Amino acid sequence: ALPKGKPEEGGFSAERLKRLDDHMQTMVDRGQIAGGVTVLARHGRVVQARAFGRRVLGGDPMPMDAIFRIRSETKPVTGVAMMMLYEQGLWRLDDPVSLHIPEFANLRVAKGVDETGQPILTPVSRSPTMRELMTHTAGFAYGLANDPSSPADQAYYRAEVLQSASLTDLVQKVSGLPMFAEPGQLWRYSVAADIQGYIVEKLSGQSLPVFMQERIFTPLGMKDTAFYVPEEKQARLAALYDGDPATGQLVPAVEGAWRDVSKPPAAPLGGGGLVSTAGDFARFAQMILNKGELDGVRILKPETVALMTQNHLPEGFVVTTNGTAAGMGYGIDMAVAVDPAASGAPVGPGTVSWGGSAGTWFWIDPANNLFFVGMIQRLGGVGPGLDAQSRTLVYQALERPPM
Repeated sequence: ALPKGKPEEGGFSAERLKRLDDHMQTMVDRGQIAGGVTVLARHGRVVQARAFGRRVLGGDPMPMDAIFRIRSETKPVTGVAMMMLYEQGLWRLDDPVSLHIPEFANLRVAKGVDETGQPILTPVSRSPTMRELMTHTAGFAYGLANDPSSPADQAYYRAEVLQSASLTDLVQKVSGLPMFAEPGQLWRYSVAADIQGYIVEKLSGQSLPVFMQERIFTPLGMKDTAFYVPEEKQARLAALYDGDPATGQLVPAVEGAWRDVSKPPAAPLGGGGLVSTAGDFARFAQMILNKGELDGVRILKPETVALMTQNHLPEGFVVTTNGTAAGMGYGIDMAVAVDPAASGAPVGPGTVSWGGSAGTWFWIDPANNLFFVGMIQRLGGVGPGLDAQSRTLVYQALERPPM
């Protein structure tokens, strides 16, 4: 559900594009992955959309409309939800977060640990701003790490923040838990998009899954994108695998029942709860390339998409792409390549990107008017390696005019 084209209509060598088909097949054969789906699109038409390997390890071949746990790749979609309430005047980037979440008045920061191993707690200098919420510079901590060397994280793990009964429960816990830092001091991946989710619910007056369906998935025809996989679509769900790369050994991953996608979640996570297909994600990516529009349907103003895909970080700050980096910045709920040449990366300046912990990746390069969506279900380093390798092979297949 995007128009198709010969690779040369997109500026590509069909021969040099096959080195990419080849690489994906080599990852199935070597048992790095069970299978996956890739979409490459330029000038609004698909030039390569392939499904390879199998949905389950023993089982049927990976269909083009496979459903994947996109995890942290949810974040930019939550970003678009927040920017719609931005356009309606319901919040400003300069607003303190405590204006929208009053409990955030009680935020305290962990400043090292006492002789009893408890964190020493100080009232926060000031509320984080919405812009710091949107850029992971608000000083909130990470919820998936039981790490005593980081008291703020250990407390989030212990309070079971991501496994909360509701988004109201989640935000109340965060308000009484130690922050990792004062707001505005550094970039650090956090539960910020999950808090963004609560702000969508509060400002919109609708639950996050209803807001995103009415205002994003339905209008853009993302027909399989949701916080769960309903019984009738359970057959298209890709299976999640783990193991060591060096050994061909793929094993089904064990992950807490809270990440389960068979039933609607009590606490929908804006940072990690979406499932989607390559086609649904591709339509989302194309909507960003078009500065807010797809097939006559406008969900964001072009000024608003331009704001999202710029670097909002201060001067010195440092990022990691993927939830699974010189010349690398961070816009509203997505990484941005400010100066890709500096790290010898092939993407165009202002390219936006992110990756989930289950190995899904995407990037959107406005300057070369193209995007890429990669879908696997593999924990560990495989996804990020595959991201890097696919970037190399795409830009190596691309023939632009010089000057």
